[PDB]
Amino acid sequence: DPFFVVRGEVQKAVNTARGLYQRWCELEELDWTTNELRNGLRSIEWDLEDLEETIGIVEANPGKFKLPAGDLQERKVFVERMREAVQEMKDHMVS
Repeated sequence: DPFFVVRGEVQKAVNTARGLYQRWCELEELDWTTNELRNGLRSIEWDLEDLEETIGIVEANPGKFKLPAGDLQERKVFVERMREAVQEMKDHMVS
């Protein structure tokens, strides 16, 4: 399943979580939103872990994958951006 396909799915999930987060900040509805967001963030993180593992595999075996170096770097930046986006929301859910 190509990285670019997964990338689009992860971005959509982060955008959806941000929508929930904006609702949560505005605000039983609060309890439901808290749960939905916590679950949603955990789900995104599982997906990010998988992307990170694939980056590691591809970098370690360039003969097999032949992924251009620029493209590999853009994957790492994408994962870092998404991790940061998730962490911003997670910070506010603590406790």
